[PDB]
Amino acid sequence: QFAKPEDAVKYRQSALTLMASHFGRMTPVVKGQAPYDAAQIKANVEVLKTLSALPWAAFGPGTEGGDARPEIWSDAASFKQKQQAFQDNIVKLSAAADAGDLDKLRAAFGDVGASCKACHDAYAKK
Amino acid sequence: QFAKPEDAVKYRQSALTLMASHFGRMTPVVKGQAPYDAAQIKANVEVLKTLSALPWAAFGPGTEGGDARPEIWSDAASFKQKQQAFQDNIVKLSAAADAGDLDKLRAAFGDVGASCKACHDAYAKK
Ligand code: HEC
Ligand code: HEC
Repeated sequence: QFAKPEDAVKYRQSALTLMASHFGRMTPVVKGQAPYDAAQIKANVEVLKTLSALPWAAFGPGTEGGDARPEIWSDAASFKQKQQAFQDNIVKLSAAADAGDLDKLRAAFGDVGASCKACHDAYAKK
Repeated sequence: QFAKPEDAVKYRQSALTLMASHFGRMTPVVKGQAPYDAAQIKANVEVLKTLSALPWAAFGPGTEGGDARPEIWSDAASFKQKQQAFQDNIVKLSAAADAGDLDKLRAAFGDVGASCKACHDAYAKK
């Protein structure tokens, strides 16, 4: 869907920015600093589910460039592993949000956050 | 969800960039230059449906700034009108995509595109 590889760069940066806002905006709820409204969180996690699927195609074949570390493309199998892990953690977060229990939300949110951190430690520039 | 108003700016720019890629990537299909796969388009329009709801809250009260024209906030009622129009056109595009007919897709895609253009003509900087 990208006329030139730089268009893939701009797309994935935007996808990560959004996806991220939709994860991080729940931090005060998970910590108990903001109230837990099960319906609010269920709706937000549905948006995060959609967004969480979007960056990865724009890091695929022929999208070399941008600021990210080059092992995304030179070790493509290993970037897909970190991706599978993250997308599986998102499914667990959707289940917690759909159940409407804050304890399960806290646990799944931690699971997702650790998988965010893992990929960033390996593949973002230092 | 934004720590400072600049975070709303970065969010809405990203939302518009994505949402836009998901609309514009269908142009070759609408024109007949790429093949029409009803299931492919239905899935893409579901992603566009989600994205199309996201920019507007980040142009709401207290989000003044960025590059956009100031009438977004000084004439907030009139920006919401152009928004209602766009979101209603998106519902028509979802119906066309779910029906799986290229003729209806072409018509609804034109309807959406005109509503994209209208808001940009009024509210983006020149
Ligand atoms: C690997 C499979 C990733 C997963 C899982 C997550 N992120 Fe990530 N992220 C990844 C890369 C390779 C980069 C570098 C992109 C670049 O601009 O060089 C990023 C970057 C981000 C950013 C910054 C984006 C920007 O436009 O500057 C954010 C805000 C971000 N990542 C957040 C984030 C969150 C919250 C995640 C889990 C919910 C997450 N990322 C997962 C790779 C990967
Ligand atoms: C008014 C209710 C809008 C509707 C409907 C659409 N867009 Fe728009 N768009 C709007 C504003 C006020 C701006 C300016 C933002 C800025 O950065 O100053 C934009 C901008 C865009 C952009 C550029 C974003 C960027 O990061 O530079 C794009 C790619 C864009 N708009 C596309 C777009 C599409 C495809 C639309 C219909 C599917 C659409 N916009 C609708 C306001 C409004």
